Amino acid sequence: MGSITENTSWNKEFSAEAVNGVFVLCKSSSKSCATNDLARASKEYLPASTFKIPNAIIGLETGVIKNEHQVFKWDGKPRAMKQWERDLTLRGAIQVSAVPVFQQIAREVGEVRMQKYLKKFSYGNQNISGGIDKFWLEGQLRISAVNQVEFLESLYLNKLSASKENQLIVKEALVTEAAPEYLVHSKTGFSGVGTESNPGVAWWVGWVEKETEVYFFAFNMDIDNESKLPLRKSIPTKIMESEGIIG
Ligand SMILES: *C(=O)N1C[C@H](NOS(=O)(=O)O)CC[C@H]1C(N)=O
Ligand code: NA
Ligand code: NA
Ligand code: NA
Ligand code: NA
Ligand code: NA
Repeated sequence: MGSITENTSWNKEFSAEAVNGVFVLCKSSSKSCATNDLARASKEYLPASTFKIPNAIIGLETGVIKNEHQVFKWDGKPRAMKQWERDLTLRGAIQVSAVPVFQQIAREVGEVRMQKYLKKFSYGNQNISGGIDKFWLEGQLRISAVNQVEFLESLYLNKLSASKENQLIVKEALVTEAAPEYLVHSKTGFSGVGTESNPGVAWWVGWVEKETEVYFFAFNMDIDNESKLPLRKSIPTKIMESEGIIG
């Protein structure tokens, strides 16, 4: 990362909702970032479903995902969300956030190759302890909002230690809004409601391409009640709108 400046006026959008969280927003052309909370911007949290981004790249790199058009077939047995009970493409599995597809990717990648690529990607604390299929869900892996924006900038630039083709495949799978001069790539996550005195984490990370500028973003918040989940999009959206970053 370049420079980061704390702007505590952005806490307005958090206090209104009694949210403890952080937003990091970086403008590519000026090599500068801003945050409501410098200390929290570097604090590391479970990646939860945001881990689909590195995991998809790693699955392609290792050949476990055979190519961009692989279909992940449903075995017909119960899955935890109805939206996952179907065959899915790579983009569909990312977009509906189908955990079992990505747990099996991780199993097939295996611990040695997973460790290798998280070290190459400088991905968080790089700690894959807790089981090959769940280290990023309930194990020891942790990543900060600063590190998310660094990782996403590298992906945007095709500068991760992976083929350019595999980075491009994952990028199209992450498009969530497309207009002529406005394109958003993004991914949500939610580790759960935590335990007593130990909240869960909710995430929204991504980047916005508006005309010839690019803005990288990462939001996280403590969460202990699922009713608060939409704040992971609404608070960053309000901040980005106040910065003029909008269709
Ligand atoms: C990822 O964090 N998970 C899978 C699924 N993601 O949907 S989200 O991106 O809208 O948060 C549901 C939540 C979570 C999980 N249960 O593991
Ligand atoms: Na920057
Ligand atoms: Na955490
Ligand atoms: Na437009
Ligand atoms: Na909380
Ligand atoms: Na604001």
